[PDB]
Amino acid sequence: LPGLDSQWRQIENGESGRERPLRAGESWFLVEKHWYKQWEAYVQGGDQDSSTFPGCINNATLFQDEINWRLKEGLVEGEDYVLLPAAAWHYLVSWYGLEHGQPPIERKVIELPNIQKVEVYPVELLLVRHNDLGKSHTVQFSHTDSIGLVLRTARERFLVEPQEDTRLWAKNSEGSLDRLYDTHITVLDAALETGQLIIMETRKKDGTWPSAQ
Repeated sequence: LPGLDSQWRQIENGESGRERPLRAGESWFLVEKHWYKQWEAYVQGGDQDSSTFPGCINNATLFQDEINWRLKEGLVEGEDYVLLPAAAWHYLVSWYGLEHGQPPIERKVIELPNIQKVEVYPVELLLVRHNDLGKSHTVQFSHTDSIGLVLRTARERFLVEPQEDTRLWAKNSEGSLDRLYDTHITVLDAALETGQLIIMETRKKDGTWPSAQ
């Protein structure tokens, strides 16, 4: 079997383990809480031949029935079980092995229906140009609005000619900066907050961008 650090990093990393975002169609598996916590103790224990060896995966307290292997109901994530992506699960099974007679507990990700709601508190943003950070335009956007729309909005409110070249910057929190190069994601997909600063940047006649020398 791989090293402890190898197992841990293979199970707990993002996009290859537990910290994978939920994507529609992807399969996830269940591991009983105590077994997983024992595995965590073993891997983080600093010894491979320790007595904290979890052994075969055991989800006996998750099944209502031993004959049909029907999942118990009312089980909560974090309390009774822990979810593992297909990859990490397969690795665990290849390493420690599933208990004999037991089926893998597999479920899939689904996209819940779109809930409608009245947006009482829109994202109030202050639109600002690179050349004048004192001269601003306060505009309200929706959480579901696209960043391209925000770009066009800043372009409209500051009346910039189409021959001119513009880019979008976002001032996360109070000081932190982050470039906004994606024009196909929503405001909610941008971590924008009310009162935040959005800096629209226009290329100079030199062919240079104010941030790029």
